[PDB]
Amino acid sequence: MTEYKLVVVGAPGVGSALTIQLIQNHFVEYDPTIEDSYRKVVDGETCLLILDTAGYSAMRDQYMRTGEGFLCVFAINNTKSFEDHQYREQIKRVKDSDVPMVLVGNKCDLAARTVESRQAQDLARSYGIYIETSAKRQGVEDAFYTLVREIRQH
Amino acid sequence: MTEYKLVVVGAPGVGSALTIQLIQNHFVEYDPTIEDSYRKVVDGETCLLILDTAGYSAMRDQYMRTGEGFLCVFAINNTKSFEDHQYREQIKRVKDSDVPMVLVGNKCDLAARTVESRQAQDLARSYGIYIETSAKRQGVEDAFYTLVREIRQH
Ligand SMILES: Nc1nc2c(ncn2[C@@H]2O[C@H](COP(=O)(O)OP(=O)(O)O)[C@@H](O)[C@H]2O)c(=O)[nH]1
Ligand SMILES: Nc1nc2c(ncn2[C@@H]2O[C@H](COP(=O)(O)OP(=O)(O)O)[C@@H](O)[C@H]2O)c(=O)[nH]1
Repeated sequence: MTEYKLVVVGAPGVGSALTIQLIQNHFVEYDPTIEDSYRKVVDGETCLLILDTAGYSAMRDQYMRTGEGFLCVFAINNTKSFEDHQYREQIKRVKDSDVPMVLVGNKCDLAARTVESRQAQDLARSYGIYIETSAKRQGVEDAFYTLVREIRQH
Repeated sequence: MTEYKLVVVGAPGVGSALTIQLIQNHFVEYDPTIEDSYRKVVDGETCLLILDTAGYSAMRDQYMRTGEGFLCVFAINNTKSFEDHQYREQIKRVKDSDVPMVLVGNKCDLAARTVESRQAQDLARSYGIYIETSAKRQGVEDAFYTLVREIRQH
């Protein structure tokens, strides 16, 4: 089985849940984490489709060394969320690789966006590798299937 | 209006129609083309969402010079379809750019695939930029939204 041990680390209070509209495949109360992993589909590829982790003194710098995709997420709206890049360098520090990523911005149903989409998009244009999403279903597969896309290219 | 004058050129008898499950937004008899264009949504971006063209002595090498995305398609199954690369160089010859592309393979509902997905995937791994799809709805937005993705990066 062609598999893919990815992960996402993330900013303080936004969403386990994008993939919750997906492994288990619904929208769920319950705060997450510990490192709640689980394995589980076919663009024609044979994969085992995510290891969730909290919204880290040691431990973050432990369980992360066995990842091939930390395309973090934040709410595309929250004012310490892309701002929390702040989670990019340390993945580039753990697996000393200047790495399998994408800018996912959560939540554009609830109105307020300080983070104008096209604002974190210039952040994408230095990086080269963005997204907007919500479990309560579109676009979430999209992006982690997009994940599936650059790591074959890796 | 941030727009995107893309296009797709293509192999001999496969599908106008991926986007037909989309502009007009359904699955349609009717052979295509002439250069049947039409303009027409929001990952949070403001675009004008495709110029169809036939399944070319001059003319192909005419209307193509005003394109920013020819992520051709073929059926991921048909034995003169990725084989028809054969449509890659001439886009790299028109806009002398060694360019905004992706390997889209159509049709994996009807069984037979000679083109094993993971076969044209090594074709993707030289290229760096694949897909599998069907109008009769999933994945087609996916990929041309994926189109929307690399050309901001361009
Ligand atoms: N409005 C909105 N709520 C969402 C969306 N996706 C998930 N949720 C909510 O996200 C919340 C909190 O985040 P959590 O799951 O604890 O993530 P973490 O702290 O970053 O690990 C829960 O209240 C969910 O009900 C979304 O797209 N939109
Ligand atoms: N089985 C199948 N038929 C499709 C799919 N998408 C489109 N069609 C069919 O594609 C056919 C022929 O292609 P056409 O639209 O003429 O494309 P072009 O010659 O390459 O410009 C029509 O018979 C459609 O009904 C698909 O995903 N699966």
